[PDB]
Amino acid sequence: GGSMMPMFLTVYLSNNEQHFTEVPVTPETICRDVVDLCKEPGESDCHLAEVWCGSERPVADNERMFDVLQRFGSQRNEVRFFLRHE
Repeated sequence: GGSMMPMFLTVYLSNNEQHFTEVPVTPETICRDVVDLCKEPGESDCHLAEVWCGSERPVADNERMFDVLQRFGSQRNEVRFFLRHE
């Protein structure tokens, strides 16, 4: 197969609650996956969001995958990633 030590996050892109882009990132890259895939009007003063079980918070583009997954709590695979473009 192709098991990977690191983990991944499911990002949301486009006006829809069903289109998302998931990605496996190591603690090196940050919210580049969320913005790069969930981009459109060009990365200009944009931020990533984290909502899980009603727990929504503003996530910075410099938040490492797990880094962001460590703020939620025990349920690391219960959060959602979403691209917010003002």
